[PDB]
Amino acid sequence: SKAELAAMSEAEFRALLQGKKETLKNIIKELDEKIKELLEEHPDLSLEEKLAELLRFFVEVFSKNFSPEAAVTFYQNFYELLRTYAAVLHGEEAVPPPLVMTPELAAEIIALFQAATESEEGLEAFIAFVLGDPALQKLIDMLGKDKVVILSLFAIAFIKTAVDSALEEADKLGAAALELAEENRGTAEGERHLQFYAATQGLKAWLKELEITETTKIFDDLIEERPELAAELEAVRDRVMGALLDEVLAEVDATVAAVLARLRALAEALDPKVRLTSVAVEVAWTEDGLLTVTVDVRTESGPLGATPEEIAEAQWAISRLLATAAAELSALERVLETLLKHVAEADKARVEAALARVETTRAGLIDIFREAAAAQAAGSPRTLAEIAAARLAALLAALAG
Repeated sequence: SKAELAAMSEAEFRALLQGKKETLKNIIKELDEKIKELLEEHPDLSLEEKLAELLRFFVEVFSKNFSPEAAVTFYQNFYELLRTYAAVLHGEEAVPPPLVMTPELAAEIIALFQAATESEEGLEAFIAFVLGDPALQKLIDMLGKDKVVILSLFAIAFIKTAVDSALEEADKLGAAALELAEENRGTAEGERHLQFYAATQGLKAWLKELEITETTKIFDDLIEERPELAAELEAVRDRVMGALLDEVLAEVDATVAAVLARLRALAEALDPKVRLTSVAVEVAWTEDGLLTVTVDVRTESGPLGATPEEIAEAQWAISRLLATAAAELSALERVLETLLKHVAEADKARVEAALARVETTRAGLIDIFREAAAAQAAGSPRTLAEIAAARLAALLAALAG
């Protein structure tokens, strides 16, 4: 709950984030053992029976750890992976088109999944619905029902859906942390919750990186196990790794947009009598991947004409903008540094471009306040809104090239 976060100690919060990571690692370990066991110890079983066992495992894991909406996500992710491979084999025109999830299909899938968490009969109904689904059966047919390939594709969809569910829970934890920081604004409780939000960004970065490295591993094992397919497989991976890159780059573009919109709104809300003496932002990553962001915003003293309340309001708003933006952009930079080692050679320049877009945005946003403080400290009559607007124009020109 939000209240549980508001009472939470730093050590409890630290263990919560680490326990999320341990839970995911252990699921991935169980999944891989299960898939190896089905491929090896159970050679007498058909593809649909193997997939039935793995769907049982899916219901188990996700009912215990996540929410029933994940069933919808899994159906999507599995479909797209099958369709991606079919597209490599047969051409985009002969394969079905990208999935258009209807509200009715999603509600049916969720209802069936719920009933599967309640009784063995419900579980058979869910499995029969997934394995009888006409669209998936078509994609599977197009893949010749290859057990090693389809089960490896199921493992990627399973891992991908688990990260998606963890990303949503981390998003709810962060949004709740920001609500609590805002209700505790201007106090060290508020700064504690801002730091909580930054930690959740460290976690989101860890989670995308997990999806990236596990996807790569599953493909390397496929190629090892099916070397006659090394061509097709390497093409399929490049499309899967390509889609993951696009999601990250789309997120980079949206986060830059959101941060700069947050800057423009902050500049318009500022009382123009408020001035700065200094601004410092420190971003720290542990060797393990924990994220800390420390922001020190100092305002000018004296008979300027600004109420202590307008000052505190300004200094909290600026501190919140720097802490959230630096956390978000640093987390994206970490995900991109990992992506650079995994994309096709042709996409490496794009990832470096995206790195440079994130770096330039982070430094730029920080430098807007640093250079304003230094200007006002030196004696400039200019307001913080005016300096921010001018530097924002310059930063947007630099981002555009």
